[PDB]
Amino acid sequence: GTSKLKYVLQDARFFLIKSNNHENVSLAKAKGVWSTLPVNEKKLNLAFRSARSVILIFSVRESGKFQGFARLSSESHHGGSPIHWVLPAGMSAKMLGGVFKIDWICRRELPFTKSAHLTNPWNEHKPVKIGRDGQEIELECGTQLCLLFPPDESIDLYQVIHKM
Ligand SMILES: CNc1nc(Cl)nc2c1ncn2CC1CCCCC1
Repeated sequence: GTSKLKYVLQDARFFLIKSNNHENVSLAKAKGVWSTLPVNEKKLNLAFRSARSVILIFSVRESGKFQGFARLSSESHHGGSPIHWVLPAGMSAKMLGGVFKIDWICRRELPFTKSAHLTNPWNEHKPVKIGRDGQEIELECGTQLCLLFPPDESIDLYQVIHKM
């Protein structure tokens, strides 16, 4: 069902994560971690303290799709087990240094064609697929976007709920 999902998304905040490659999203799915540039790192740390759930919605550049969504379970932390991110051009490991822990809610894809009816008030009401890495998605748009993803029956939201 979708009832526990709706509960997790209640009063949540939503951010679009744009990854330059599939490898880092796969690593994030395997390890439950994400790192972003310092500007977005600061925003996400602020958001984590402000809301019951902060949801990252992932999209790989040029894929035409979202690859799933996850809930922040921590603020960023430095000095843990290093993450072997594939670094884009001009990108260094220092600027990906803070690691957030995340719990995946959905690891399934959603093509942009299915979200064409959703616009984001915080990005000039452009289609929600449009946005730079870190763009915040307004509550109603973000909730409806997450509800469009195919259910991920491999995930049990019970433990996620027991962290809010
Ligand atoms: C593990 N984190 C990331 N991995 C990858 Cl491949 N791309 C990312 C990541 N965070 C943001 N982006 C997109 C930006 C776009 C501007 C230039 C630098 C990259």
